[PDB]
Amino acid sequence: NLPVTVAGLGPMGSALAAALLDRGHDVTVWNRSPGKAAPLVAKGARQADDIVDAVSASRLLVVCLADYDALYSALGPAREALRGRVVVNLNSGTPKEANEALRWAERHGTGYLDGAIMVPPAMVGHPGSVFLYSGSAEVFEEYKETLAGLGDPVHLGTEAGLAVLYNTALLSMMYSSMNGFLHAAALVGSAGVPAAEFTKLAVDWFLPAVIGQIIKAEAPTIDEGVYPGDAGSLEMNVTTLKHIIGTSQEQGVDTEIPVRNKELLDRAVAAGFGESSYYSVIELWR
Amino acid sequence: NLPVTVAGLGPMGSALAAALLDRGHDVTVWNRSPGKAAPLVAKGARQADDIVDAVSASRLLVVCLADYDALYSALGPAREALRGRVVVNLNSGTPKEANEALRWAERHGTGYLDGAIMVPPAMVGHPGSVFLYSGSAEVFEEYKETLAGLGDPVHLGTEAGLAVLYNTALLSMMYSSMNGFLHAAALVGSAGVPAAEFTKLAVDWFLPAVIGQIIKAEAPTIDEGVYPGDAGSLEMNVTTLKHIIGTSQEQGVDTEIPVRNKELLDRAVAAGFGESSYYSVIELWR
Ligand SMILES: C[C@H]1NCCc2ccccc21
Ligand SMILES: C[C@H]1NCCc2ccccc21
Ligand SMILES: [Ca+2]
Ligand SMILES: [Ca+2]
Repeated sequence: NLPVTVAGLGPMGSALAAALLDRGHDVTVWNRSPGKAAPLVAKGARQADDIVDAVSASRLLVVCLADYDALYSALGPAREALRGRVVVNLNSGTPKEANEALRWAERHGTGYLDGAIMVPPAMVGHPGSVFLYSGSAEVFEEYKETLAGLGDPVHLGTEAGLAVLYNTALLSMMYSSMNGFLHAAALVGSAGVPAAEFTKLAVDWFLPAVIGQIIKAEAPTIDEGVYPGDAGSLEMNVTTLKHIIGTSQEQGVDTEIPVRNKELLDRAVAAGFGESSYYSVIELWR
Repeated sequence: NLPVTVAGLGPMGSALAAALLDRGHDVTVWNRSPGKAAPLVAKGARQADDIVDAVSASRLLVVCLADYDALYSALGPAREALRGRVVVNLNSGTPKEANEALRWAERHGTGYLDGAIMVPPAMVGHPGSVFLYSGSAEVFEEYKETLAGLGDPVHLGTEAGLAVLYNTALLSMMYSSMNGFLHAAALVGSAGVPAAEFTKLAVDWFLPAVIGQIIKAEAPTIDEGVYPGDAGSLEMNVTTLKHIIGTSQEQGVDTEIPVRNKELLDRAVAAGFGESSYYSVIELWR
């Protein structure tokens, strides 16, 4: 029974603590407010009312505070106790805040890893759960087996802000992809095709086999940064989008999604990228 | 040697004819303009200069005309010859144009299937190639084995415009998904992460395991059309997007993609959908 402390018992922190209890750890729990520990205590956790006692219980401190709270403030009273312990911070807001907390930790003689949880609380500890980490490689090596109880642990690198940045990036990709799916679903839905039908071709096939495979085939060319347009140019795609918009209007389906996508291309054609490949649109954003 | 005619020898039509030649068919080829047949004739094709002779050569007529041309016009001189033959049209512009051509075909005593080619010309006849079809089920059954030489054939239904509509829908989804990926790539790229590195997590894992699986899990709820927001509401996602925008600005990355995604949500919150789930945004578009 390897001791672990969880500081922060919102829905996410509580799921973390429950998962660690299920794996047989000696879990100490702390929260700014009383009343959130009882369900964890009923599962074998010990509540520590004072942060110093919670910090002192364990070398591994798993922190998941509310957004508006701050590690320096929650753990400030435990300054001295933090020396020689490790913070795994699972709720940094931004990359700069991760970097700030790493320096904070260093000043106290505390190891530091930042992590981003890629699943909802109910999925923590279950197959499918992935947690992205950044910061100390040594800390990661020390604790990866314990952290694998929470989700598949992936170390991105030493820069403290890489996990929050990846999370941010993947979510940005998710919002656009989901909108694209829903626009597509509205289009086939104008002909009576249910969304659950449409997913057989859109998700089981097109998403990985077409979108995903083209991204894989194109990514080294992106990194090269020339973007030749001989196999198909950015401006040719403005034509395809005009078509999509016209078909959408014939079907009585809203055109905001394809018109905004056409505007991203018009910006690029004004900047000089029309005869480059589609992927050159990324240069307006870097 | 099963005879097939290909009418239209642009890059796509030429790829179709080449694939059919590779499968051992007796291929007759026709094009409005001379000069595009020779590479196919060198592979075993017979050029027919007159459309009537091309139509009369085969029961199965695979049509892939230029966008600005029209089946009624290219095949008009072959009116009489078309009786008792079959048109597989692989280049309708819109769903209404597909439906028009089906009626056209019916008036002539000609079977009709509309198809949408989901791969580029170089991939026609190769593993990976998928062609979506709509129209006559009988025609499809008659010729699916021949059509499988071109790509995996999928019959969507009897309505003539379903394949063009699916194509339109899937492309709309592709443009948004690709933009999302490229915005994500720009975000991690601000920290020095190459796109080809980023795809290991973004495409091999996140795309299918997260985006795809959530769409599959959510699609029946979409079709139900209630969109309860108890597990997470649309307006909560406006918060996440504000976060993405703020992190993008801290990284020096353009915010157009997440700001436009936030605007789609603001439209929905103004229309009353804020406490519904994210997926309720589709109701503004249907
Ligand atoms: C599940 C929800 N939260 C994470 C990001 C996201 C993006 C698109 C649609 C829904 C959601
Ligand atoms: C490959 C190209 N043409 C088809 C649609 C599409 C959408 C996004 C990016 C590129 C392309
Ligand atoms: Ca409508
Ligand atoms: Ca920049």
